Amino acid sequence: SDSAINVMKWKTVSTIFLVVVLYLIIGATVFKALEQPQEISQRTTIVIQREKFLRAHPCVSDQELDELIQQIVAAINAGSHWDLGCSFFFAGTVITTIGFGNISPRTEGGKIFCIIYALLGIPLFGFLLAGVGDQLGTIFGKGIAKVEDTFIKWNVSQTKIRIISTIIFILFGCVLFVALPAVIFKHIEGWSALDAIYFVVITLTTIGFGDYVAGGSDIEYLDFYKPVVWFWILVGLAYFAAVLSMIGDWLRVIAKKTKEAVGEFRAHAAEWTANV
Amino acid sequence: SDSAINVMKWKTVSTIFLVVVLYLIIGATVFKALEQPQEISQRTTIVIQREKFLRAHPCVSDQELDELIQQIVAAINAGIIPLGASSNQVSHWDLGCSFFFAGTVITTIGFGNISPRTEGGKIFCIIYALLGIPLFGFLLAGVGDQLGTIFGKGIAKVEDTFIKWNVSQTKIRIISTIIFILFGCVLFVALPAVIFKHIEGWSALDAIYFVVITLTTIGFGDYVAGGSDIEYLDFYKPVVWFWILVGLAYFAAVLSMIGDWLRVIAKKTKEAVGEFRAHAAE
Ligand SMILES: CS(=O)(=O)Nc1ccc(C(=O)NCc2ccc(Cl)cc2Cl)cc1
Ligand SMILES: CS(=O)(=O)Nc1ccc(C(=O)NCc2ccc(Cl)cc2Cl)cc1
Ligand SMILES: CCCCCCCCCCCCCCCC
Ligand SMILES: CCCCCCCCCCCCCCCC
Ligand SMILES: CCCCCCCCCCCCCCCC
Ligand SMILES: CCCCCCCCCCCCCCCC
Ligand SMILES: CCCCCCCCCCCCCCCC
Ligand SMILES: CCCCCCCCCCCCCCCC
Ligand SMILES: CCCCCCCCCCCCCCCC
Ligand SMILES: CCCCCCCCCC
Ligand SMILES: [K+]
Ligand SMILES: [K+]
Ligand SMILES: [K+]
Ligand SMILES: [K+]
Ligand SMILES: [K+]
Ligand SMILES: [K+]
Repeated sequence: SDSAINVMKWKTVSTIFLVVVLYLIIGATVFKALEQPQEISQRTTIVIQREKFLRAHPCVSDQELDELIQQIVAAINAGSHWDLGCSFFFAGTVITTIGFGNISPRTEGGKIFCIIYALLGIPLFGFLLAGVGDQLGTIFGKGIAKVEDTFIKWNVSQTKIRIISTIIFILFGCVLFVALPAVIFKHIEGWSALDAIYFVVITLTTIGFGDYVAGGSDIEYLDFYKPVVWFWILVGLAYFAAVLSMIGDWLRVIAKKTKEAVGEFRAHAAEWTANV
Repeated sequence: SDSAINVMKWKTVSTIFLVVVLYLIIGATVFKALEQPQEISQRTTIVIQREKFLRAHPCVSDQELDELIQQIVAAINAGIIPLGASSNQVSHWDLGCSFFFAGTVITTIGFGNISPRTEGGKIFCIIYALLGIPLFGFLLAGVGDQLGTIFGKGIAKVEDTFIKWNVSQTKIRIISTIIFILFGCVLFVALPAVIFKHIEGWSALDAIYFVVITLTTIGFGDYVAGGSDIEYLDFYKPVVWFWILVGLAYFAAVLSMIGDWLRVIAKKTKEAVGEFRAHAAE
């Protein structure tokens, strides 16, 4: 019966698909409820500023303002952005799949080489990230070999301590790879604390919106700043990969628990109705 | 012997790190050599267009002109169309726009053309990403499994008609990988690129570039399917959703294959360096 396992697979995939669609719907409702008011409050103010500059300076016509805005929009397509270090940063955003998009190619050959460069570099950087994660995991394994010997002899017994080990992992990881770089970014980039943490998360998840980019403004930066951010990205991508995998394992455990809890509720309602 | 394998591991990691740094250097040089000239030729023309209107109206405070451009750029980051002949505008956080945004979040594509401005929006975005990326990983693994089983049903038909006389076991896997790459580039790259070229108005190279940047989850945001205010068949965007799901699975498989090819090439080059050393001109 080869088809039966395919049917089980399709049912599991359909359930996960429905869960993902429902997750997207809930997220859409929440994001709309959070962003619609500010969107309206800024769209009214920009229309106010338009007539504000029409009335504060009668020297500008109504017709020449639209041509000015047209040229400004023509200029936003271009934005040095392709100097020595800018293209290095761009190749980094490409092979890491972060893709901030603040710098993107406009030449046809630029796009062709970007396609080839991504297709070849994403796996290579994957190898590098796997190696870095292995090294970091062996370091943290020496650390847990030190921690699970001083507390493994007295009060708490096992099976429950694997959770404590994961807790120590998450805590020190949020300290080293999130909190400290967030403070450094808050002080150097001029971002807020929430903005810094938001940038850290959007970058280390490889989402990379591009609204916040470390080194992106035209601020003077110390010679060690951007390379240290490179190193932080290297190690933090490994850390966040580990964290996302752990969250996935937790979701797996929760899914099994919820399947058997649905079984429990059904098995109770059944023999409860049968008591006539 | 944990220390011996750890030392071998660190040596391999350092070699891969040097290779990656060299790859980045070469990429940087190529990208600047390709994009700097047009950048300069456009900055000179933008300064020309600047000075044409800078002096044509001396009655403007001229400093507030640059500050106005500053304000316009600060407001364009959210999505504005400040025109007088079209004062009515379309929303970027409506029912389906935020749906598309959540999609870009959990897939880590992150086009960023529309991004949250509220503080609570950013906090919920962090939580939403941290919870959704693994869930979507499960979904993508399931879709890849389904696609692989369909490909297995196809190869069960194909790998029996070509079983002639001299047939080897390992050499037909090459034909399987070839047919895989061909049919995948047809279904997940070529056909959606044609559809995007005709519907979005993009060029062929722009359409293929968008497909590649999106299915690799890079997501610059310069090209977004469904992003303009045209009309769309209403049957367009859900088909793009399905294409993104299956093409993300396909591209994960293809990138893994490219990694395996890189492994083989690295082994061949390591042993070729060994051979070159052992020969070293007679
Ligand atoms: C206006 S600009 O954007 O053209 N200027 C630059 C901006 C940033 C950087 C840079 O190296 N930042 C650290 C870094 C390293 C690797 C990765 Cl993947 C991401 C990041 Cl943020 C360089 C130039
Ligand atoms: C100016 S706007 O950006 O606000 N307008 C829109 C732009 C695009 C879409 C859309 O659904 N495209 C298909 C799609 C689906 C899921 C994912 Cl993850 C990516 C993509 Cl491209 C909707 C609205
Ligand atoms: C106007 C058409 C442009 C076509 C693409 C031009 C750039 C081609 C990329 C050059 C690749 C060089 C590979 C070097 C390998 C070491
Ligand atoms: C055949 C059943 C497959 C299981 C798929 C659904 C299981 C339920 C998953 C529940 C996840 C709840 C946590 C989501 C984030 C709070
Ligand atoms: C951030 C929003 C999280 C809400 C996502 C859904 C939570 C509840 C899902 C319950 C799914 C029940 C399936 C049970 C399968 C046996
Ligand atoms: C179902 C309540 C009204 C919804 C009206 C249209 C919602 C979807 C708009 C299309 C946005 C692209 C999403 C792809 C199809 C779900
Ligand atoms: C005239 C329309 C077709 C011309 C443009 C087709 C795209 C150019 C080739 C696509 C990139 C080549 C993939 C190479 C992968 C190693
Ligand atoms: C100690 C292990 C050394 C092996 C590291 C990789 C060696 C080969 C790297 C060059 C091949 C990958 C890029 C090929 C570009 C065409
Ligand atoms: C498109 C970018 C091409 C980059 C090709 C990198 C070539 C450098 C390979 C380095 C070979 C090192 C061999 C070491 C053997 C122990
Ligand atoms: C989604 C269809 C799969 C059937 C098995 C799961 C029962 C329904 C769960 C929602
Ligand atoms: K990835
Ligand atoms: K991305
Ligand atoms: K982006
Ligand atoms: K990504
Ligand atoms: K991105
Ligand atoms: K963008």
